[PDB]
Amino acid sequence: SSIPGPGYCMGIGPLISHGRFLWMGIGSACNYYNRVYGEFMRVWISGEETLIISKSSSMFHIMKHNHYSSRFGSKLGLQCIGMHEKGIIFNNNPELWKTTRPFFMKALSGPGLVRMVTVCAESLKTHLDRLEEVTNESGYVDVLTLLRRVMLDTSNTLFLRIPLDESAIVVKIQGYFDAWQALLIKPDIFFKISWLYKKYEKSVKDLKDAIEVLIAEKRRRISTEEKLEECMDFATELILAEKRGDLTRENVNQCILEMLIAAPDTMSVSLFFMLFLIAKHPNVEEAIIKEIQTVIGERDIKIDDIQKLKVMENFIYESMRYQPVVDLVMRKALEDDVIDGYPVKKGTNIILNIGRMHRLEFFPKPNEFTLENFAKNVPYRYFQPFGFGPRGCAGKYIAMVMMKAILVTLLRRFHVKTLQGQCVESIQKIHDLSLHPDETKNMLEMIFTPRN
Ligand code: HEM
Ligand SMILES: C[C@]12CCC(=O)C=C1CC[C@@H]1[C@@H]2CC[C@]2(C)C(=O)CC[C@@H]12
Repeated sequence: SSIPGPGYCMGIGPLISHGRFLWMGIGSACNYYNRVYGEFMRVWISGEETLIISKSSSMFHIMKHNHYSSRFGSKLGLQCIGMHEKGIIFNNNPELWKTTRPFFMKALSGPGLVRMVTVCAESLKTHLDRLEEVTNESGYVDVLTLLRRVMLDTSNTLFLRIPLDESAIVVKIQGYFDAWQALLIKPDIFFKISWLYKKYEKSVKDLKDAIEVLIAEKRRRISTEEKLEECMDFATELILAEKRGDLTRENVNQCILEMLIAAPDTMSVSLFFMLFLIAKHPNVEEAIIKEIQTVIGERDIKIDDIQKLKVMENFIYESMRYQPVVDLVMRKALEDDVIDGYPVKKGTNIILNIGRMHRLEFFPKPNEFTLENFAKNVPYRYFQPFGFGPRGCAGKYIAMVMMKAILVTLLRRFHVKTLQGQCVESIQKIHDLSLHPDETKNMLEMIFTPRN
């Protein structure tokens, strides 16, 4: 059927689109091009032809099949952040990825998913008893920081459990995410002029070194153990795999790093948007509070509760649909294939614009926030907040458990208020690697007034 998109200008076509991605940010540029040209179109990042697609049918084909189980990005950028053929997130070596993923899949389901519900609640409780760490003179809570701090504490106590400087690591993680987002699609030219990136190089060293201290301690505790099998975790599994010849030390270290940053990166921003939505939708917030009374009372949250929290589940789904954070997914074609009548050569980059997809396709009221969008069972071939298939979000199930547990134990205790007019729509956003608040602006704080 041939491929819609801007003209190749004897080598200038590519330069404009790349430059546009650099100026605009990956997210907004994807939205720009899907709006101007079709919902399935072609662009260039560096040399490579890269398709940006919002069509749900294309989405489904791509995530369903093994020959798309890869992402893309600057080799120089990925090596720089330590994700070139090393973690899982942007590990683009198919075999190395294939054998690393199982470790993440195991730690993020089964017994660990069950522990996580209570670990989360206890972590948030402990931090809500310490609001003095995060509250203003005028009573303003820095929710973003609060959330990141518990999200890290959660991840640590589950996957690594080694005592750490919470506040410091949180800042370093933000530093890391920046470098990652900055360098991911910079052209090779950029990496020549060195005073243009050593800024980021230092953020990566900051976190990596901080995590080595932690892994080093974890190695010692493991080497002298009252028999291991009585307390396995994600970090130990990796280290034992490395003592068999299955894993590389560097690779082990990147995995632990990726496991620690994941929730602080995505969950906190997600829950923040969720909290602002609750503040602005009193009717929805009452439904949730009533559901909590009916299902939980004043008991501690337990695993058997989470299925029963139907209203909240819908809230989480709608929040994510309406105000996403991870609104785009990056892939690469590993074999040739024809998809929706379009020829897709192997080596072709893909960006699935799931945020735009969720506004064009299935839902009754796409462009407004309502639980009405989830009054009837949503097919999942029209709603992919996490992705599905051989490379879908590794933490897709545990994420819903964590989001429920923290939302429950927060709202259970506090009413949340927004400052001035502020709502998710009025928040100034950066739309690049993910969709998140521009933190150089202000009025991002909240007021946590008690209940009863
Ligand atoms: C609301 C929070 C989250 C959202 C919206 C989210 C969404 C996503 C999406 C859309 C992907 C891409 C899937 C694909 O390529 O088809 C992804 C990948 C991934 N996510 Fe999540 N995720 C969340 C939370 C988490 C958590 C809590 C963890 C673990 C602690 C996690 C770990 C990962 C990993 C390791 C990958 C890379 C998978 C791979 O390439 O093999 N995510 N996430
Ligand atoms: C969910 C995620 C991993 C855990 C983490 O630490 C932070 C993020 C945000 C960026 C996500 C990424 C997963 C892969 C994604 C979906 C892409 O293919 C483009 C954007 C990117």
